[PDB]
Amino acid sequence: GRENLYFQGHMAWKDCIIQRYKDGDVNNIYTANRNEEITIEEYKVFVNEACHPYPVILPDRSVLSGDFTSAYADDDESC
Repeated sequence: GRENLYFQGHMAWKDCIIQRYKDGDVNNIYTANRNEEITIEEYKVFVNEACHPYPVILPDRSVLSGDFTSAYADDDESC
């Protein structure tokens, strides 16, 4: 963790993380609950329970890739 935005220590993100690839490179980072519709540039996207956005391709042919935020932002869980 470093200083860009003030999030160091703990970081409550959603269940699923949706990376928006624009032109073959990761442009934006989105996140959604399992079974949740987000919106990306007025395109609404439903993320399934296993963290996968639908549809995966946008009208721009932006590539969406969903994974669990668990293995991304993680959010250091208090024990």
